[PDB]
Amino acid sequence: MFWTGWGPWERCTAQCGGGIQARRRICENGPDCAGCNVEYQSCNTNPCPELKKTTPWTPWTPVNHYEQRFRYTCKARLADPNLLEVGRQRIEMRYCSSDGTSGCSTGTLEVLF
Amino acid sequence: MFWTGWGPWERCTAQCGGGIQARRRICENGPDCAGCNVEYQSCNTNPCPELKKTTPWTPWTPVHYEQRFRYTCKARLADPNLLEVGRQRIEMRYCC
Ligand SMILES: *[C@H]1O[C@H](CO)[C@@H](O)[C@H](O)[C@@H]1O
Ligand SMILES: *[C@H]1O[C@H](CO)[C@@H](O)[C@H](O)[C@@H]1O
Ligand SMILES: *[C@H]1O[C@H](CO)[C@@H](O)[C@H](O)[C@@H]1O
Ligand SMILES: *[C@H]1O[C@H](CO)[C@@H](O)[C@H](O)[C@@H]1O
Repeated sequence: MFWTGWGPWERCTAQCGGGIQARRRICENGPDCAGCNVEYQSCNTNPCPELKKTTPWTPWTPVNHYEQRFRYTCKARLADPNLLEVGRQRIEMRYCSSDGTSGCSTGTLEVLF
Repeated sequence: MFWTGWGPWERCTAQCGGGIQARRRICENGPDCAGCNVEYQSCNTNPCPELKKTTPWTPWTPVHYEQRFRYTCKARLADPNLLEVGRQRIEMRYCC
């Protein structure tokens, strides 16, 4: 009995960050050729890339006459961009009172009599 | 020439999302035992959790009321250190 030659190296178990490959062979005319019908090796050992997605822009808002909006980037070290996602926009407001500044840009006034 | 019993499965290559582990055994009294000295199986196929980090708040801006905004960044990862929020970007133009 005798081993056949190796076939191709087949699919790596990972896209990045290290996985394994296998190749196979057949023991002809017997169940028990010396050694193993399958051989393994390392593949795609490169570290996974930093993938990025930007948030949507916030709405335009006045500066004082200029307007501005904001965004951020979300970054992750991932094999697959579908595994990275931007969540919902969250809005916080605060009441500035009828004078338009107390609790916002100004604190409570103190008057010494 | 005879194999020893299989050794225990080695540490999984991943904590989540599917990794691999190996078990081994030794052919005593010669090299040419029939069969294999290593086997692999899958391990930790539990999906990676969705890790979430909030962005900083934008500055307060007027709407009586002021408002600010944030988002969340989400990734399927084993390790929160691999998720990061980038720098705040401001776009500006004349107006309103
Ligand atoms: C197949 O495996 C090796 C050859 O690559 C030897 O142990 C022997 O030839 C066996 O049939
Ligand atoms: C398969 O492995 C190598 C070729 O890649 C050689 O030792 C031989 O061809 C074997 O069957
Ligand atoms: C070890 O592998 C198998 C038993 O697990 C047989 O091919 C033989 O006993 C060998 O020594
Ligand atoms: C390891 O594999 C199985 C048990 O897991 C048996 O064939 C034998 O115990 C071998 O050493």
